[PDB]
Amino acid sequence: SHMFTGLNTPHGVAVDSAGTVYVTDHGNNRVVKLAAGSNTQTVLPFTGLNTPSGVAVDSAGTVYVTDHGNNRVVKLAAGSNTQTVL
Amino acid sequence: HMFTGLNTPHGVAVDSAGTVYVTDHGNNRVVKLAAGSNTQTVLPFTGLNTPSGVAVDSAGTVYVTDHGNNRVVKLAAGSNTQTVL
Amino acid sequence: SHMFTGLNTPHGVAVDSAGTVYVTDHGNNRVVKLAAGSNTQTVLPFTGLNTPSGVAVDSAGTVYVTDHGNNRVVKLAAGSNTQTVL
Ligand SMILES: [Co+2]
Repeated sequence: SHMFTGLNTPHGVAVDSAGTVYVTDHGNNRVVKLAAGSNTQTVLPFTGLNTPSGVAVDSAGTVYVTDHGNNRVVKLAAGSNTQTVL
Repeated sequence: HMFTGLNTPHGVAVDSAGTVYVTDHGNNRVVKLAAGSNTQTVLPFTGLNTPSGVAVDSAGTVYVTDHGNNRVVKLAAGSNTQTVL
Repeated sequence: SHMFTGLNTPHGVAVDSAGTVYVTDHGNNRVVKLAAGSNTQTVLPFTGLNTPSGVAVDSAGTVYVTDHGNNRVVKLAAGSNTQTVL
């Protein structure tokens, strides 16, 4: 048959001009960043995510997330605390 | 919304100008949105099946994993005709 | 299939300053790259991958890949090919 198929939602990783690494985390519905040096994982203040699939970071440090399960793209303008929906 | 009509987005990339590129997996297409734009453009890729990853180089060429077709395609800036890698 | 070959359900793509294209060849548990105007794909020396997904590359040529679904991020250091878990 193959009556049931499903796709695995993608996992994203991105690295900014300074080597800081940004990762989607499906199980905790969050996006985290890891500055190399400090042994600290920062949870970024995105909200209400459902299975973030992709992350990118522009020159200005702005972070963008494909929020797969909510059919949208969210961003966090660098040192803004409020998420915009694109 | 400002991106409009997305279904199950798989991937996002951002170019040096802050233009945002998105794989719209559920609709088999790739869309883009300039930094702080109202309007979105659909890129002229063709015959995609569940596009997934997207990247953009410093020349503005857009690369996409055509996950359902096991291939990678690319589109030069302002081109209408993709190349398969 | 022109120059990439034998891909199965690929996920992430990334491109470096040299225009080298990196593809997470998800279905084959490997990461492949294609140098500008080369006709030969290179399988990077990651080991122990399983359903990898996202891929990024920094200016230094370090490659990061999401791996074992949600479990981890693997970093391949340029030159040494030392693999570390982020
Ligand atoms: Co989807």
